Amino acid sequence: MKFGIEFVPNEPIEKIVKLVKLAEDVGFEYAWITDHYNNKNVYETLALIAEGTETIKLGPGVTNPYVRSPAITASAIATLDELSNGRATLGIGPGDKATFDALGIEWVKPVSTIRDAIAMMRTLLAGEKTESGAQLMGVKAVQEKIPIYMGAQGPMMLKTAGEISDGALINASNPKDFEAAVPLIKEGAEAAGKSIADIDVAAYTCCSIDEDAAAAANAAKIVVAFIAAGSPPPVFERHGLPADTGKKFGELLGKGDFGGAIGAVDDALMEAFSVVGTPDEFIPKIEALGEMGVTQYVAGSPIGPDKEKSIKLLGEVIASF
Amino acid sequence: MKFGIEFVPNEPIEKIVKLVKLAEDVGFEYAWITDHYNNKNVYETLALIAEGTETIKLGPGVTNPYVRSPAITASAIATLDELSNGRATLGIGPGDKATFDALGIEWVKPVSTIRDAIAMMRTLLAGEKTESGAQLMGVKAVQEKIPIYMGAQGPMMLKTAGEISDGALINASNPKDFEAAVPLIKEGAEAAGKSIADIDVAAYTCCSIDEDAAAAANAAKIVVAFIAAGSPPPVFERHGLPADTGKKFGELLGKGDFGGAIGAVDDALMEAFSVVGTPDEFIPKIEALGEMGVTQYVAGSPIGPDKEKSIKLLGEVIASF
Amino acid sequence: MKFGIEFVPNEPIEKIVKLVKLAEDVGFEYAWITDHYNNKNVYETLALIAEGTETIKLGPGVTNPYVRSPAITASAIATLDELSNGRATLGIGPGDKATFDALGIEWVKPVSTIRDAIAMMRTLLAGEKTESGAQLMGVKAVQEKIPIYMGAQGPMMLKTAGEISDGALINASNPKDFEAAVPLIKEGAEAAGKSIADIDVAAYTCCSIDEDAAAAANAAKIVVAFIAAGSPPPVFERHGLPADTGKKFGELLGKGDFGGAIGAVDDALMEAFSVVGTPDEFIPKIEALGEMGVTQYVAGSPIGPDKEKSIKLLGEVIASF
Amino acid sequence: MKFGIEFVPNEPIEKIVKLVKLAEDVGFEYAWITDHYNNKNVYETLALIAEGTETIKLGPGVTNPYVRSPAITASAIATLDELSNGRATLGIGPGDKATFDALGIEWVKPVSTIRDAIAMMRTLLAGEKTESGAQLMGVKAVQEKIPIYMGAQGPMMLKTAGEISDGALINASNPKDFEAAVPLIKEGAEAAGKSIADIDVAAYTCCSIDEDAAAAANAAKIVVAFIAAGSPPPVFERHGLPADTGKKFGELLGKGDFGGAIGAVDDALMEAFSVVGTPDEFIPKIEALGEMGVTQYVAGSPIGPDKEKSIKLLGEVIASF
Ligand SMILES: [Cl-]
Ligand SMILES: [Cl-]
Repeated sequence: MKFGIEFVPNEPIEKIVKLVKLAEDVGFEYAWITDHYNNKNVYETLALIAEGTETIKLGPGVTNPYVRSPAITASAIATLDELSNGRATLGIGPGDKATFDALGIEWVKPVSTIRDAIAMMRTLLAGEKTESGAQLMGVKAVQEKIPIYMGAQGPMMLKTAGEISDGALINASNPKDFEAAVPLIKEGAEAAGKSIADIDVAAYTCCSIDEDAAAAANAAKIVVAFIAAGSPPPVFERHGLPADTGKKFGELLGKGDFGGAIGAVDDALMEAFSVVGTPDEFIPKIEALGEMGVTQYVAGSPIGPDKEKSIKLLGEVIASF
Repeated sequence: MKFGIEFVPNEPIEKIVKLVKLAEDVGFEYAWITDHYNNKNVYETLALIAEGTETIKLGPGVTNPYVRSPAITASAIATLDELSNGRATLGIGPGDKATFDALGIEWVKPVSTIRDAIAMMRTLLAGEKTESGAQLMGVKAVQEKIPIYMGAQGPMMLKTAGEISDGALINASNPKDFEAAVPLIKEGAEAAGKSIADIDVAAYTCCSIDEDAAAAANAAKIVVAFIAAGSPPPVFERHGLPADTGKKFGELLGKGDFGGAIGAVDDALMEAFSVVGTPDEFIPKIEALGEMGVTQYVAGSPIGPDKEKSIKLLGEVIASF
Repeated sequence: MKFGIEFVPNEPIEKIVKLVKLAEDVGFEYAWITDHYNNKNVYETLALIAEGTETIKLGPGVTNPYVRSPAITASAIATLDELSNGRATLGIGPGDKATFDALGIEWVKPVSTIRDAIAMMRTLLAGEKTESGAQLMGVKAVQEKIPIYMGAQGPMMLKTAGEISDGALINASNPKDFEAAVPLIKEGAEAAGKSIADIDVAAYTCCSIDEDAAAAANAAKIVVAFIAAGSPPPVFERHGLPADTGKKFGELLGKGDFGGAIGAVDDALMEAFSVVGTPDEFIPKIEALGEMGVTQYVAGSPIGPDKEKSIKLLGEVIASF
Repeated sequence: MKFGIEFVPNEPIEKIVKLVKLAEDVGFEYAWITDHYNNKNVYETLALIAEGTETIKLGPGVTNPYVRSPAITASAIATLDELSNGRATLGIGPGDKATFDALGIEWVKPVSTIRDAIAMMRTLLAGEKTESGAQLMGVKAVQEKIPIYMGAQGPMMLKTAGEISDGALINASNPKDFEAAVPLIKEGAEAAGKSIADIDVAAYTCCSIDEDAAAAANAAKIVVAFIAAGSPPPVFERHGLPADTGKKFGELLGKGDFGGAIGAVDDALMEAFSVVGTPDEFIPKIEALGEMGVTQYVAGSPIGPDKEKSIKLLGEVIASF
């Protein structure tokens, strides 16, 4: 089991740099920085992180092919690869409708757009020239092949991730989810003459760890609420939950009733959409994920009540693997 | 007269950082970094430059509204403003069809596209929400109003710059060009109820300074050949140069005959398209630019035979103003 | 040689805007819209064209001092200049007795009227106050000097154009016409202390371009028929055509026998009153006009069998200049 | 009771378009744009407004028969009618001596001049040919009969408005004014075999609405000053005001002492020449106007301290009707 950790560039970058270095120091192998126009620039963040670290792999988790030309993305990743001396990773996903409407961007066929974006980035990152004539000149990747992970939350994306990516960042925290997802990724990989062993199945989980299991659960509630809000009914179906649970949280979060949403979050939901608790509790859960194909466990927001402490606690978990 | 300097991110960023720091040490107030998908990401470069400097203003010179959503650009710029404690600048221009063809981007209505991008960025950078509902959350500009400069090489762009920008980055090095351009910026400024005094007129010059005039001239020739090749007929007429000049250089460069191009660059062309020579020779030329309305002298490529050495020589020049 | 294009606002304004946009895209620098009380309002048309274009100059071609107070004309042009960001032009001619009889307007001293009109508009557009006390208040020109072109089809108008205008819109398509007309403009320019080089001599031609020279010629026949019907004796004399040619076509047209008029149009007439043929044929004819002092070639009605196609063909022609 | 709103084209047209769209969204059914040579062209303004709206009726309020030939006005209205798909209206008045003096136009027989102008325009707008031969050809009205409103501030104009118009735009804000005016309109309509029910009696009021009744009153004072300054003796007598009132303000404004004129405006004047206050206060006032025959309430300048806000407030008032 490999470990990754997520950070949202909504706090001072100098602070994020220190936290990533801490994560590196306790054993995390991957650092994933979210990419959203309303937060700090993901590449300016990653660049400063690269300077403050030495071995952890880092990249956007995930960017998308719409807010920036895939060529600009390839260039930003190659630039990061040079700064980090070969530690860049590239996570890319379809993005979200809310964002694109606010940016006046047409959200046309995400799968094929991602497919085309990756094809172009593969070419550019390889130092090659695309049929259209695009080619990197003043920047060059260090790695022979920078890994490209696809954020995949649906069947077509999962199959596609198997076919063209090196990893899948799946927004899920429970074994049952990967029991359903991995097979799709495998089907895609085989179709491409690849093996499921070639794809790093990353569990992009809602993570909250603390000595106080109660405090841990409380810091994750708001995150789990949005997760539920954004999940299709067949997902609540999979976890033995009410098919309309998501809609419920949708309305609360919609109004802006965060307090009510938090209060609506019970144990059945925490169990379905997050990995929360004490260090000891994380172990069997991560093992269960591993048994379902997860090869990378990503500690996602909120990480814990106190990030610095929680990363230290996660270090204990990593030492157990 | 204020001073700016250009750097192309096609060499190690650590080196660029050292060069901007040096430019800062000798009196430059602005650092302009080029932005092209085929070179290193301009924001990763700018972020590091900010970390390695303390008072110099810095920003892309220039980015464009097509390769990245202007909302991403605003975010990149606000992130830089935070990292730099309010020293960011934002230069933006139309871009070039060649690049966009390679990237599969349609180059629609450049003037209105830039005007719309700027309106959106003004709002986002001000911390406000756009009509479309876009708003910066995890990042906030330090400056109340981050300066936006427009690259303007035509009448419509110059008037627009006077109307909606805080400055115009004009690729011209001779007084006669500004004698013709400033009036248009002034028409725009006045149409917007502003004053020509509210616009920083920046001569984005081809600069080549060296103790050895001949060495300086030689280093700039290839740049002058490209400048001439991309110059519209009115520019030549204005300088008393054959109307065909641009097409001649265009063909010479197009067939890879760089020797011919360089050989065709004479005293007349150097005089019209660059500021080259010894420190003592720079003084009068820059004063002449100031008398035609230029408020910021930008030393652009190649800067000189040796950048580090030339930055120090420009330091002498700056001390003379 | 600069290129202009003429459109009659008797078809959807929406279509006209797109065609002007197309013209702008292929290189035309001027758009001229006719102004007749019986067609769509020229300014509503120009205002929408301004919204749908970016760089092409646009203006009425031509209006007159009788159907609207020159002050109203000044305001309409200044309004257009604001909307177009400094791209307005003002073509104004004496008008014609037919129209003014149908409108109950006394065609009093046309030369003095157009002269006094222009003086008033010059003052108003400059934002100054006339002796009579008129002054623009809620509208202001962007350009420091909006160009005023005079429709000049006779000696006194040509001399006056040279004396007080920035250009002359001459309804002629053959070099012999300008051979005779330019000297008159020159006389006026010199009488005013100006030079013929200060006046844009625009050939307001009957243009019809197409791959098929036969089809091109056929589309212009009806237009030529009318031009002939309205041409004075020295014109037919100049082109070695029967002195009664006008009266002839005048009767065929005055009886709705358009089929007859068209059939009565031969090569000698096509040669004397229009520029028709394939793109290859246009080049020499346009250069021939330029040799006679024409500085702006205006492609006038019908433009071609298919306006859209023809504008594209004229684009090829423009690329040759 | 129907609602109209007035805008003066002395601010960017794009802004006016949005304000009219807002007005349309909150229920206004008519938009009136003033027409003076010293402000932006009314038809270019109306054309862009038509583009940015869908149901509100729009037209000049009011134009006159002196600055443009009635035939030009007819085609301008017909053009607007096509652009808005049958939403054009036509307001016409006699104009003012001071304006025509400045334009060197002979202000003769206003009553018959308007009468003749309307007859001509009804013929042209109907697509028919005048006795003089004038006829629209390249433009055609959409509405079977475009409404023509006469600005009527006196007995003859009111009578005439009843006889030949479809509505009267009366510059008055108090019920007492319409008590005196409507009967004159009725007399004129009956004389023409028409019904007072056929004439839209529009109160072209000085309007100022705001949450703060004081702020509202303050924004309207300067407007009221001019109204009083231009009011005939019978009006002052009607509102128990000094016969000197008019000439007293006329003198102050003539001195350029607007601060004084404003300070001279008391509640008595506000009450006689405007509709100011909070939304709740407008309802009874508009009801009172309705009882006197007013069929359209026009919110004229200043509309309120902040137009956008005030339009929203008027939206509430409209909601009550
Ligand atoms: Cl970026
Ligand atoms: Cl008009």
